[PDB]
Amino acid sequence: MQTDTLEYQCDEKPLTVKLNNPRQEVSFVYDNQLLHLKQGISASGARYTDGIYVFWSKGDEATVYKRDRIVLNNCQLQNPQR
Repeated sequence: MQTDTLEYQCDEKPLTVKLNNPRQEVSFVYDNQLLHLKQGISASGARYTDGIYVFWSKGDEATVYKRDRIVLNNCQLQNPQR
């Protein structure tokens, strides 16, 4: 049983995403606490959003922006678990 996870080590922030295997959900790190964002209607990529932040996964690029507070805007994923 393994959760998929992103690069988890970006220049600015650790992008430790808990990619749920069906990729229906991400448990994402605010800083040192985890929230849960989920993929809804994606158009610009794959959007995992909860409300706290809006996580946008382009597939290989991962950014996460609330429209007031972006926490990560430059992570380009090596590859997750898969």
